[PDB]
Amino acid sequence: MVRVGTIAGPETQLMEVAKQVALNRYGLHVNIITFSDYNTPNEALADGSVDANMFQHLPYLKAQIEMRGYKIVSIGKTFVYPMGLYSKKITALTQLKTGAKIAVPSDPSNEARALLLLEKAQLIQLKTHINATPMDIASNPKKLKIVELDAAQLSRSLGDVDLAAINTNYAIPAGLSPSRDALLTEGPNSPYANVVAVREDDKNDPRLKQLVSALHSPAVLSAAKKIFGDGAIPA
Ligand code: MET
Repeated sequence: MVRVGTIAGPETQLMEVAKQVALNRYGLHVNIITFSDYNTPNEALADGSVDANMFQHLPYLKAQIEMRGYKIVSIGKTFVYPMGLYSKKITALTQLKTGAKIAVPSDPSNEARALLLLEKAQLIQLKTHINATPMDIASNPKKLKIVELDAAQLSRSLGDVDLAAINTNYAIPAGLSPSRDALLTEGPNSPYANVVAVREDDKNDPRLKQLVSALHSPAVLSAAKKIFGDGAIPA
């Protein structure tokens, strides 16, 4: 059968519904292999442990390919999950004090993403002209302090920071809703739609293409609504 890698949590639930559709509508057997770190499913795909994965956006894929040299490609988009800014210390962004701590993901692409969101929030300005680092902060009026944490740690940081940019797959299990709890989220038209990735040699495999189709099925869209609400947008 087809082995597909996901990150444990809400997206794995989504994949469970896709797996049912795959069997019932496509006669395809899908075995879901869960992981607990963003940095792992691409290694599992590269080494043959899984045949596809569904957990990342294109900038993340490009970044890890540059780091590791994996021969992996996207065969289609699933959903975009607009990233939110969350806090347990403020209800409005203007409440931020001088020198407040803002936590962001520490991996290159999601860190750049979070910095772009802080800029959208009018908290900072980045040097003029996807790979942004705090060194690219040109304006920081409130002298906010950027704290770089692993993505899976951000949801537990809210007792120690004033604001955090958190990926939706991690926010939800922490009881945080992008629609209900975020002070601000990205727009829907970002470069961060998630994808199904496969080995380069398998890009034309009809069974892997069928997984993409199943993930666009009415049943999967309906399940996305129940799991993510407005926090997931079909892509
Ligand atoms: C591993 S790249 C980030 C993926 C995560 N599901 C997001 O859309 O924010």
